[PDB]
Amino acid sequence: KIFKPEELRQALMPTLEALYRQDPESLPFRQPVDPQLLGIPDYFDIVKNPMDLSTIKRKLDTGQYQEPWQYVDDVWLMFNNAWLYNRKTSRVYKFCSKLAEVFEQEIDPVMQSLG
Ligand SMILES: C[C@@H]1CC(=O)Nc2cc3cc(c2N1)/C=C/CCCN1CCCc2ccc(cc21)OCCNC3=O
Repeated sequence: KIFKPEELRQALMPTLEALYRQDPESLPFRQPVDPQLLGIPDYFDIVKNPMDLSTIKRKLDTGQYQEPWQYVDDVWLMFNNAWLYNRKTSRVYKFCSKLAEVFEQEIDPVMQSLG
């Protein structure tokens, strides 16, 4: 099966918007990690490939996903980085877990519709 970029954008954008609309839980994830500004300069000793909502938005808007699972992989990358770098007791970790629950509710029916 072939997916045109505008079909992916149409189908997937509501699931990305649902993540943005979690307030305050999306706030750690709305911008690319800047380790010096955030006071976490060792970040890229732990995480290699950063991901955030603004980068996913741009990739969706510019046709950078061939297949819907490439979009899922980037959201999962964003979550994995946060669950790796931050302690289980931390705000960022807990906010990530909230977003992950919302993401399932959004993406699971879409992925099944898209086949
Ligand atoms: C996903 C990304 C990277 C990560 O995996 N862990 C984080 C750690 C800190 C901060 C963030 C993280 N998210 C991003 C946070 C939200 C920014 C909210 N704002 C709003 C403006 C004022 C302010 C001041 C200090 C601050 C956050 C802060 O936090 C200092 C130490 N930062 C983290 O510990």
